[PDB]
Amino acid sequence: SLDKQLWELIDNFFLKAALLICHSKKLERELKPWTTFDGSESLPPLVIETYLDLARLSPSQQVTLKDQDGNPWNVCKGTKKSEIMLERWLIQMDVSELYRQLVLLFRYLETLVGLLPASELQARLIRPPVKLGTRILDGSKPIVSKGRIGLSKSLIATYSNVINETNLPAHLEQRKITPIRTKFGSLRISVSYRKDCDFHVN
Repeated sequence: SLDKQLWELIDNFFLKAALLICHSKKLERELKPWTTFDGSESLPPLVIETYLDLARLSPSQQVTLKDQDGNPWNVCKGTKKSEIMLERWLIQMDVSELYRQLVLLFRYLETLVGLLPASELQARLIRPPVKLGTRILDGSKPIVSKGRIGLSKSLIATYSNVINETNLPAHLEQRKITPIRTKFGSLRISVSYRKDCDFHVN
């Protein structure tokens, strides 16, 4: 009984959360794993990739990235690469009260989305060639990606990787929301993102 309200709150949040993240930078096909969810299978982990789409570049156009010192680094030329990964989100599962925990979580997530470096790139792209895109993925599946610039490619060679608890290379950063404690497990949202997004096309 209760157990069905709880699951519906949960599944609805996943849906709202994914919608927020995507609308900030068809979707129905990709949301099928969470829109067609019953108890009969686990609620799959929800993966969101945010990238810089390079489809519309001509062969002579160079992508550069400026570092925090405002110095340029080459990234790629024309159509060699299809996209540059910028963020990867993961939303996963391990009363009126769980309802309130999710309202709080949602507003917090609205604020966090607006603060990331890719939002600063979005701002500059839509101030009144290349666009931002997102893609939702079922994260219990591996995926290969032939000819894009992955999150793993640091582009700025001044970064020096050191041992740390997030296990990320130094050009990347990670944020995690406090988990929401629930009887079915913990609701955990995290995002890994490229620190620098001051990209230029010439």
